[PDB]
Amino acid sequence: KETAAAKFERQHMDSSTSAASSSNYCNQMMKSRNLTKDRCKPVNTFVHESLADVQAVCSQKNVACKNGQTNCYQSYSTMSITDCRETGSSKYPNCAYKTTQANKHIIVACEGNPYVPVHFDASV
Ligand SMILES: Nc1ccn([C@H]2C[C@H](OP(=O)(O)OC[C@H]3O[C@@H](n4cnc5c(N)ncnc54)C[C@@H]3O)[C@@H](CO)O2)c(=O)n1
Repeated sequence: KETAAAKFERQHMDSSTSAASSSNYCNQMMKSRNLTKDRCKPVNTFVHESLADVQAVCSQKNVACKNGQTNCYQSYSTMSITDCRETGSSKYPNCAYKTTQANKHIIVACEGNPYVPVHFDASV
């Protein structure tokens, strides 16, 4: 089945755009990337950087993840991200999100060999 590394690219990477261009970005991306297939995922962040720059975070500042694991890493630099959060009108299968564009450091969890991101922990 889909690997954790591939799932991270499908749910969190958007190298094709530098930022969200309209308030409908989240609604369109959450549906196209199949994140709303089974239910409305409540929160999801998309990163507008090259995949190589995001994979490189696995060799940057080590930090504990929110849940305590120690395989988390914080990017040294800020990155262009789009934060998607479910709105009060969201109702499966018509999942609805608020689009927020920002520049923040990202924290991801890394695993395997090659050592790559497999989970998005937070934006700070
Ligand atoms: N600002 C935010 C806040 C939350 N989120 C998303 C990221 C998460 O999904 P995902 O990246 O698939 O991660 C979940 C998967 O990762 C796995 N996982 C969790 N911690 C891990 C760790 N330390 N090492 C490896 N895998 C881990 C469990 C599961 O399969 C989800 C809940 O944390 O919400 C976000 O996009 N932006």
